[PDB]
Amino acid sequence: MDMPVDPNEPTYCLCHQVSYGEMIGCDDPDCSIEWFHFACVGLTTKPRGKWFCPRCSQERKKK
Ligand SMILES: [Zn+2]
Ligand SMILES: [Zn+2]
Repeated sequence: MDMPVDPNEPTYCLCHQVSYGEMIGCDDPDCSIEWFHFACVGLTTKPRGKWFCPRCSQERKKK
């Protein structure tokens, strides 16, 4: 029993729920969502030490 309330806006992914499987997050420190599931992009694996969500990456579709 701990039930915190400090985040006035909990959950953020396209799944709107956290603490399930593994996690990522768009490396943009101004991302309005911050974290994303390894299946909110269908990653299944670690991409690199730099990633972007399917909205941050859409701004530079260059392959
Ligand atoms: Zn998700
Ligand atoms: Zn993002």
